[PDB]
Parts: sequence; C-alpha cells; structure tokens
Amino acid sequence: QDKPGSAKAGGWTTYNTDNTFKGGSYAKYVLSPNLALKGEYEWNNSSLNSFKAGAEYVATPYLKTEVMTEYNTDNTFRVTVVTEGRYPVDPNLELFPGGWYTWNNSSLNKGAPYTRAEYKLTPDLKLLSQVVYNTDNTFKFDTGLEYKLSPNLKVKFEYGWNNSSLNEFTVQFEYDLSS
Repeated sequence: QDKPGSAKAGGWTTYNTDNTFKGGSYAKYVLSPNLALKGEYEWNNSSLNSFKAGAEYVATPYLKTEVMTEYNTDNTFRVTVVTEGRYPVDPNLELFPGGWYTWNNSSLNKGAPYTRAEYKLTPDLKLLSQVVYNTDNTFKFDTGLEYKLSPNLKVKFEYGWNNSSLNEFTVQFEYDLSS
C-alpha cells in the first residue's frame, strides 16, 4: 500500500520534576526496502547537546537490526547497536526481544539483554513495558503506554525509573511527514 520516498517524524518531550528539561525529535527516511536512514536530535538548555544518526538493516523478517551511532562536537562519541523483533507468547500478550549494545574506542563492546513486553491490560490500548535485567541484579525498569484517536497520528507516554534518575516522564509524538 505504502510507497518509497515517504518519511516518518517523531517528537520526544523529556520532562522531569527538576528544572532541567530535555527536548528532541527522531525521524526515519525510508527510501528503499534494503535499509533505511534514521536520525534523532537531542537538544538541552545547557551546551551539552548532541545528535545521533544511523541506519536500519533488515536481516530477518522476525528479527531486525538497527545501528544507531551517537555523534557529538568531537570526531565521534559512541556507537550503539539495537536489535528488535517479534516473539510469540502463550497468552494474548506479545513479547519483543530487545538487545542493547554499547561500543566505544575507550571501553570494550558489551551487549546487555533487553525485554520489551506489549499487550492490553484491559482497555483498547497498547501498554508497552520495558524491563532490563542483568546477571547480577535488576538493571532498570520503565513503563509506557500507546494510545490515539485516529490512525493518522498517535501519541505515547512512558516514564523511566531507576537508581540513577528518580523519575522521568517522556512523551513521544507519532506524526508522519507531510511530503
């Protein structure tokens, strides 16, 4: 149904109890089926902003690979790899295999496990729960919700929770480009 050349936009509003506020937006340019381009700009009140960009390569129909490289004022900041796919589940809920990989020049490459669940707690919504567990102990825990009024545009609100940050509230804005 859809055709090549079209792109998708997605705003990201990061708000926290503290005065410090974070804002950014990510978009994916689909030109060909082989691979697609991606870019997410992260701006902040301070002068510590950055820009991450990469590409999305499809190795399998069930498992997809998306290389996301983080660029900064310097030559290079760091390159991370993300792996997502579709996993079956006994019940009605769905299981999404998440994979986080952090590669840098200073430190060594490491790929931590990621578990992303998505289902309807009851109402006609898409509750996305992201949990990160490690061999030692729990890594982090965050929740997310996906809802909308029309198919054209959509909105989602997810909050992160961990020892590092007390409580962060991020709301994504799904909106397809005009051209």
